[PDB]
Amino acid sequence: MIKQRTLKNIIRATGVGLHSGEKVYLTLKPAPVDTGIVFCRTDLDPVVEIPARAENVGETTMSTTLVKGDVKVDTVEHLLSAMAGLGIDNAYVELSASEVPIMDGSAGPFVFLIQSAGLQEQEAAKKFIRIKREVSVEEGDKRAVFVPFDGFKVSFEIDQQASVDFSSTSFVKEVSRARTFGFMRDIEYLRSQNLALGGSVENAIVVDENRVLNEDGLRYEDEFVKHKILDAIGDLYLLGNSLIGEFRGFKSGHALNNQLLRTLIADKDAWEVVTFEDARTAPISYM
Ligand SMILES: O=C(CC[C@H](NC(=O)c1ccc(C#Cc2ccccc2)cc1)C(=O)NO)NCCCO
Ligand SMILES: [Zn+2]
Ligand SMILES: [Zn+2]
Repeated sequence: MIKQRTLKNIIRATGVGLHSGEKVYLTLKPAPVDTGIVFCRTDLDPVVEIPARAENVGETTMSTTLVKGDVKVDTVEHLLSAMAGLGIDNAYVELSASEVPIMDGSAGPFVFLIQSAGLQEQEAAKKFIRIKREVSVEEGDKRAVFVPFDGFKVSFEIDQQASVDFSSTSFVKEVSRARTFGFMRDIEYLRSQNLALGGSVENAIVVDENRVLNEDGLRYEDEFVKHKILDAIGDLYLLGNSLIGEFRGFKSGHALNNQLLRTLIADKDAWEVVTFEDARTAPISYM
């Protein structure tokens, strides 16, 4: 069957939060069947543990932020995108500060870390959620939609357009390395308000409103929209189970992505859990 997956070994990384500029240790730990992804702030006294699910998303300014009371874990989207990408169902993530490290601005480092810990298949069927009926949410000129589709595909447009199928196209090769990005004008403002403190050309693409300022250039011709697809995959993983359907994003950010998840969850007629006792017949394959 398509089994649930966790990490083989504990693995650690160090980095800096994009927004906070704070040094943070990130420890990924194997977890048992039906755990999901749980975060653990190990700097707080007492430690605060926060499941990576839709209901725990509290703020959605420039990143997905998990909250419990007055305690936050923000910028979970790139790490969760890596998890989704490698099909990791269960893991503990222990963090020494409020923000996940930015690493190189992409999911690449996290993908490589997860693989370096080794994957461990677990003897329990992996539960997917099938989209049975179209579900969409909008607000102004933003739109977020799930459409039925026997597989998993993402199409996204921003202010430009990319479509990726995760049967034909490798998350690792074509999406994982896409770095976050910002406009100088924006970056200047955020720095003035004590934000983006961990930002640099080493973990973010910088453009004015003309050209890429990074000396070494782009990793993909359409890196910007590819990164937005990466973010949506991460935000969609807060569902807590892998999706069988097509997601269409039109200028959709963290807030509207979480709103789509909430609507889908509450609209039970639109979805159903399914497992695959035969990996050959399954619409989604992992490594
Ligand atoms: O939609 C987006 C991108 C999606 C977003 N990234 C961000 O917010 C984001 C914010 C700030 C930075 C920076 C910086 C820096 C670079 C060099 C020196 C000093 C500082 C990079 C990314 C993200 O990755 N969300 O998950 N708009 C660009 C935001 C600003 O125009
Ligand atoms: Zn964002
Ligand atoms: Zn991002």
